[PDB]
This record gives sequence, C-alpha cells and structure tokens, in this order.
Amino acid sequence: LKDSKPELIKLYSSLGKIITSSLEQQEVLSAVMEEVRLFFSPKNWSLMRYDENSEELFFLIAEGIQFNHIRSIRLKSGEGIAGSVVQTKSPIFVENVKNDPRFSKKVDEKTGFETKTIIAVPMIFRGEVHGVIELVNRFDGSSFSPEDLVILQTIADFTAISLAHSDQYEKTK
Amino acid sequence: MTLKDSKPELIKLYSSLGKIITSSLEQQEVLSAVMEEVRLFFSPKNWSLMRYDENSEELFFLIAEGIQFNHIRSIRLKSGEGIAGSVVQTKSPIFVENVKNDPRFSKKVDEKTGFETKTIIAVPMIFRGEVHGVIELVNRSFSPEDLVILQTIADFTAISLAHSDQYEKT
Ligand SMILES: Nc1ncnc2c1ncn2[C@@H]1O[C@@H]2COP(=O)(O)O[C@H]2[C@H]1O
Ligand SMILES: Nc1ncnc2c1ncn2[C@@H]1O[C@@H]2COP(=O)(O)O[C@H]2[C@H]1O
Repeated sequence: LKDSKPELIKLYSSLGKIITSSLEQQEVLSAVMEEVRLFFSPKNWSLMRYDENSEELFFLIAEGIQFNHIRSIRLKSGEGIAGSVVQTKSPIFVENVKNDPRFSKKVDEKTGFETKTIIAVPMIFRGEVHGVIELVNRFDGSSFSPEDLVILQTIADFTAISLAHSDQYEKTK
Repeated sequence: MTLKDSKPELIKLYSSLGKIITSSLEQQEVLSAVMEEVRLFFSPKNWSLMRYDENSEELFFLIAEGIQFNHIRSIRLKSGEGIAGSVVQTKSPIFVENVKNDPRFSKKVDEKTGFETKTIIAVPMIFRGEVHGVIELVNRSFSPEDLVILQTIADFTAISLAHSDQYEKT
C-alpha cells in the first residue's frame, strides 16, 4: 500500500538521515533538497538562513526561480512571511498572499514569478532560529494536511541541527 | 487544522530518535543520548554498542551495559568474528535464539566476563551504505516495529559518531 503502518514508519524514520549525514554546508543543502523533493516534489520552494547579527534572512536554496535574481535579497526581521516566522517562531500558512499584509513582494518583483500560497516553517535548534523553509504555490486550503505540516517541520528541525553543526565545524578548522 | 488520525504523532515519534541522538557533536553526549533511547524503548539488562574501526577492520566496545567494562575494554573482534562480526560482513541484522547452535558465535567475551550469552539481537549501524558498528541486545518476541526502532537508533548513532569523530579531530 505505502499507506500501511509498516511503510509509514519506515518512511518517517528515514527523515533526517540524508540531511544529518554531512558537516559541510553544501552537502547539507543538497541533502535537504533530496528529502524535500522526496516528500513534496515542489516546483517552487526555498531555504533561507537567518543571520543573528544583521537580523536578516538570505537565500541558500531557491528552486523554481533563478538564483542570480535573488542572491542579493536580504529580508529584515518581521519582513515578509518568512520574516514573521522568525519573529513568531511558528509556522505560517497563507492561502492567498494578497490577503496578507505580512507578505513581501520584493522577490516576486525581482523574479517575475507570482506567489499565491506559502507554507513557511521555522528552523529551530536549541531555541535559536536558524532560518525558514518555504513551499510556494504547492498547497492550498484543501490540500494541506496536518501530516504535511509535521513532515515539513521535522525536515526543518533536522536541517537546523545540521546547519548549526556545520557552522560550529567551520569555526574549528 | 482538525485531526483525523494519529499520523502526526507517528511522525514525531519515529523522527524523535534521530533528533535526540544527532543533537550533540561530543561523543559522551551522543553515547548518553543512545543509552537513553535504548533504555526507554527496550530496557535491556545486557546490551552493547561496538564501533567498527575501518583501518584495523575490528570491532571494539563503546558501551557495554550489564557487564564490567574493565573486563572487555581490550576485546577486538576481527571482521566475520562473532555474531557482531558477521553483521558487519552481511550488513544485515542477525537474530539468534540460542548461541550454542550458531557457529558464528564468539565465546571470547563470555570467557572474560563469566556471563553466559544465550540470545542475541544484533543490528548494523549503517552510514552511507557501510557498517560503522553494531548494537546488540543480549538475553532478552521482537516485533517488526522494535526492529525499525532499533535500526533507526543504529543508523543515527553511526551518523552522529562519525561527525563527533570528525569534530573531535580539532
Ligand atoms: N522557490 C521560490 N520560488 C518563487 N518565489 C519564492 C520562492 N521562495 C520564496 N519566494 C518568494 O519570496 C518571498 C519572500 O518573502 P515572503 O515570505 O513574504 O514571500 C516569499 C515568496 O513570495
Ligand atoms: N552487554 C553485554 N553483556 C554480556 N555479553 C555481551 C554484551 N554485549 C556483547 N556481549 C557478548 O559479546 C560477544 C561478542 O561476540 P558475539 O557477537 O558472537 O556474542 C557477544 C556476546 O556474547
């Protein structure tokens, strides 16, 4: 079936195994891509890292848009759905970004993509926010399940662990 | 959203094992995290974690509960030696209901400890497709769910120990 419990627990217990398998940031980022693709195959999704010093978010991963167009983007805290996730430390689901004042058009203006829906989750490790993962125009009010949310939160949890350790390993070297 | 089934809780449970075990880069904390999870899920009076040294192709003990560590500190198992050594070679779990009827069994440790081994469940610690060690539950049936939990502990412990080694080189 793959809906049977034995298959579900195999799948759920595989989470994190690719993501946590390297200390080097590039390999972590590739691994995150692999697990996100496996569970969601999103045409548009991203991972934004939070810089504690500048209090800004920047892109590390941005699938379905041109990385060159968004390399220079920095979001201030509270800016965008992604910025609000950092502040609230909680997920945000938005069925239509026009109807949300928190939304930031900045990136759509650079890319010419039109954002309609966002699920955004915080990456938290030991109480610190390391960033945000967004799935863009992937889900709407009907298709977004509690299981989807938990799977995505779990990916974000393991990614936080791996990125924290990658940073700490870089320092000592 | 309103909940229709227990999937969210299943995901949180199965993925908690790896979040706990991988959270530290210091070996002692990793080992303590492993002990915590193994004790919680299985409460074994006798169990162990043996690390595989790629260079010497030997297994040695990092954890050995229910026997005196001072008796087994020097033990080294060659590849293929013991149930544990066979797991390394086959890269698969081995269940043995009675070690007297298994030619793979190694008496070497019982001889040092004076403990009598009767049953073993042994699981490989897999990292990037290779075996980095073995976890044994000794003298105490084993459901498919138990197996998955143990295998998950094993795999994440390989991941976490590899990183702890790489980090501690500094
Ligand atoms: N992979 C992506 N493809 C297209 N647009 C994206 C992607 N990731 C982020 N965005 C957009 O970037 C915006 C950043 O601020 P918001 O989170 O408020 O809304 C976000 C989306 O509109
Ligand atoms: N925690 C333990 N308590 C007692 N004996 C153990 C423990 N862990 C491993 N052993 C023994 O160590 C032996 C190593 O070789 P085997 O795997 O064939 O069989 C193993 C057991 O007999």
